[PDB]
Amino acid sequence: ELAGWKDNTPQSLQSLKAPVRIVNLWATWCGPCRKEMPAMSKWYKAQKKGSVDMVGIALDTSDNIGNFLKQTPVSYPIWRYTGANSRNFMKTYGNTVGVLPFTVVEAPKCGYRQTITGEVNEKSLTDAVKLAHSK
Repeated sequence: ELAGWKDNTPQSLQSLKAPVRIVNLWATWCGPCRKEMPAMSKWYKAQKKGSVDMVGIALDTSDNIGNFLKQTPVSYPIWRYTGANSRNFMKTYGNTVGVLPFTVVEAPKCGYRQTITGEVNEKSLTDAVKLAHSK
């Protein structure tokens, strides 16, 4: 239940191959999400090709995302949720309260999953990822 934000091109977590995976759930009316994104963007460009995948999955409209990336473009893939039960969708990522923003780091081949509590920034991402690699 994921597609490219523009193309509506079907997508899935199954396409992500790195040992560590970072999923950010967000939306364009989220001021906190919007604050964190340029930091995630800059962090991401300085990671090695093989080491991590990052996606920002928008619980928002193709229209609203388009406008946002116009002003705040990021270095990582942006997809869009296409389903009807948003609460249930977030739950599968460990987001039980159903709140945004929400960023979670995983090493899927190992089942390891940890939400990033506190500000998502360069030091936060680096530490979380290093912890996940170690699993």
